[PDB]
Formats: sequence, structure tokens, C-alpha cells
Amino acid sequence: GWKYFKGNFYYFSLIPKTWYSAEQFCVSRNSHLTSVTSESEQEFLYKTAGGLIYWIGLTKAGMEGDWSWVDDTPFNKVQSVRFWIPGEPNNAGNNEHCGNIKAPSLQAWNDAPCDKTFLFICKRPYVPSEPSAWS
Ligand SMILES: OC[C@H]1O[C@H](O)[C@@H](O)[C@@H](O)[C@@H]1O
Ligand SMILES: [Ca+2]
Repeated sequence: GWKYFKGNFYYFSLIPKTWYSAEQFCVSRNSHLTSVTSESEQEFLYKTAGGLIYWIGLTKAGMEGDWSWVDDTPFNKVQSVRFWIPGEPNNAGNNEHCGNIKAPSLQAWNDAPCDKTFLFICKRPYVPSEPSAWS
């Protein structure tokens, strides 16, 4: 049930998991919880989500607590401000270290406790099968 958009395939889950058990599910399928890198991707994701909440690849990294992507895409703080619900991330209860798509809007993301169970979205690039490019 992977959906295709601009060079990547996406899996919207049918069963909810904690953030980390969602990521392990993605990894078992050669993917990761999704990063979000453009307005058009954010639009594809929140529209497809259809008002349900889904874990995405947002999680804290470093001692400063900077947001990061689990698929190792460098996190662009400046260009991601436009993507959080107003007021977020708010670290409610000093315990919200993972992020989801919550609101069906370009301003969609919420920080939530990593141990909460939600549906989730994996991403993986299309990688053609081709003979070795070394030679
Ligand atoms: O009011 C927003 C607030 O709602 C609940 O408390 C949780 O979803 C928080 O993560 C969120 O920031
Ligand atoms: Ca929050």
C-alpha cells in the first residue's frame, strides 16, 4: 500500500504504535518515519492523512534539544517554522520529544510524548535496481 510522490514512496499505517516501535516497523521495511522537506510534501502528507494523527520522523537530537529527522535529512529549522501548529513545539509537561502530523493544515505538526500510540507514516526513496556504478 505504498503511495508515490516526487521520488519517494510512503506507507500510512493502519495500526498505531509508539514513535520508536513505528520507526522499527519502518526500518524492517527498508524505510524510516517520514521527513518533510517542502511545502508540496507537507501538503501531500496532511491531505493524505485526512485529519488523523500520524507519527512522522521528528525527534530531538543533541544536548540543546534541537529537532531532527530520523532519516538523517538535515533539519532546516528556518524552513520548518511554517509547518508547526501555532504554539508548537511547546514541550507540554517537559515530556514531548517526538513529533506528529496533527492538524489538516500546512501548519500541521505537534510535539507529543514519544510513548503515545498513533498511526505513522514511513518514507523511502525509489532506488532503481541497476548494475554496480563503480565500474
Ligand atoms: O493544546 C495543545 C496540546 O494538547 C495536548 O495537551 C497535547 O497534544 C499537547 O502536545 C499539545 O501541545
Ligand atoms: Ca505539543
